[PDB]
Amino acid sequence: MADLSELLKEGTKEAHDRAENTQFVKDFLKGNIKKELFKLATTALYFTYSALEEEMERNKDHPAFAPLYFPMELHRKEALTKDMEYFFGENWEEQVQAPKAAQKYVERIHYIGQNEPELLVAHAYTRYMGDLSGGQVLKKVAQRALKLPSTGEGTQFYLFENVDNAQQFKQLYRARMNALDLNMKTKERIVEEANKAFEYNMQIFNELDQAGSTLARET
Amino acid sequence: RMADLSELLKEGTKEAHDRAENTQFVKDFLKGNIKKELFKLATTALYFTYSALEEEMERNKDHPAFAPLYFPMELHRKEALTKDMEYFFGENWEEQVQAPKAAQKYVERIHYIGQNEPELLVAHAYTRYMGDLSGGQVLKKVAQRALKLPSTGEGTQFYLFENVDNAQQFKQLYRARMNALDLNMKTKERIVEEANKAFEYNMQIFNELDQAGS
Ligand code: HEM
Ligand code: HEM
Repeated sequence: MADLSELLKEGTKEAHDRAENTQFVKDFLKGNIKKELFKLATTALYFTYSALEEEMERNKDHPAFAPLYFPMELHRKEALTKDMEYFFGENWEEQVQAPKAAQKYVERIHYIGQNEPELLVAHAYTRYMGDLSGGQVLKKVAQRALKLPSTGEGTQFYLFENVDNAQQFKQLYRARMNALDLNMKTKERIVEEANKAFEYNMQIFNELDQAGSTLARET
Repeated sequence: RMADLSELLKEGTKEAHDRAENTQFVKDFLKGNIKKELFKLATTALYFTYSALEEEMERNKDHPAFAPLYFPMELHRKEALTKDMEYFFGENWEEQVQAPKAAQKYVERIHYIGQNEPELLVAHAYTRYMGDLSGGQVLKKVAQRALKLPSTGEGTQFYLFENVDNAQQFKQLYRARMNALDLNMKTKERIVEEANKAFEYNMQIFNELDQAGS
């Protein structure tokens, strides 16, 4: 009956609103986030996106994912690697681990990309559609809050230097999702997997929240 | 010999097994960090999962695509699990207990496969029992040490195969029977995919049990 993009928008309303209501997000938007906590979040992002982009690369020619493959426009790994150099140093990859909640999310991404790639759209939609929407605001907030350089270092993740217009690209992306040949069953499963994706993001946030509480006991 | 189902399953589920080996709950279990109540939840998930699995194997016991793999006496865990449930919860353990959300999904899938695609039931037996026969002894000793359980086996009877004299040899018998099934290459590949699903159902139970850990 309805488009996948609408099924997704409507089917993830509840989960999207709970994501806005998380303590970590409220403290972020209002500008009260501290360096070492931003570093854990950036780390969470790096491992998340590394897996996601590895799995999209795997399925770049899969008819159930091919139209959503935008390496040059959307991919965040390169940017996040630059952000990890700035915060952690030169040999960061040798020493940093993926936080537990991020590791769970990563595990799920690898499963989906390797075994049920028709559901990978759910993880791409959840992640990239959000990035394009709020990217400009969060970049400005974090820079001012942490006294970061205006030239961009430390926030490369939030800048899409190959998207000329975010709104127009979102429109493009929705139309590509809707063109995918899918049963009503597979569509329902995709919506269910996006809600799972949000729940993984929730776990990540409240991990950071409780990591911030142990950050406050020390300081 | 790489066309043999047992090879196809081992090569085909390698990535999934690596994931299972390194997941947070499994690592925390092996270190001895899992406590009594969380072990009671873990066992609960096992009970419902194996009830479903052993019901569907009982149903398909005569099906040509599964029959040789029917081992109620050697493999079935339901009776062992029941005794473990009794030991931790007491006599009225049934009314004390409910299946965790992720276990329900696993159970629902087992029933579907057993009722609608019986040719893929081997994928579920493979994933569960072959794992059980490989690590049970270690898991048992870990559980006993962490929870101060008796050496006589109370609470860990799930991990002991009383009617299997040699796990290693029995696994080889099982592999040989899997390879003996009259199956085309298309069905074999569908078995490998379901086996990967099976692993992920376990991943979700592990992931939920870790959440309960907090
Ligand atoms: C930091 C708090 C957040 C705020 C204030 C926020 C705000 C917004 C806004 C204003 C939109 C525009 C709706 C539109 O596209 O017309 C949007 C879209 C979206 N957001 Fe968020 N967001 C937040 C966090 C998140 C998180 C954590 C996720 C999950 C990864 C997420 C996922 C999405 C998705 C998938 C869309 C596109 C929906 C669609 O148009 O189909 N957002 N967000
Ligand atoms: C630290 C955790 C684990 C370790 C160290 C471990 C170890 C092993 C090892 C060494 C084998 C090889 C036995 C052989 O080929 O003779 C094996 C077999 C197997 N394991 Fe695991 N295991 C773990 C967890 C799991 C889990 C969670 C599952 C899924 C529920 C699983 C499923 C299997 C299966 C299906 C086999 C048979 C492979 C085959 O021979 O085809 N294992 N395990």
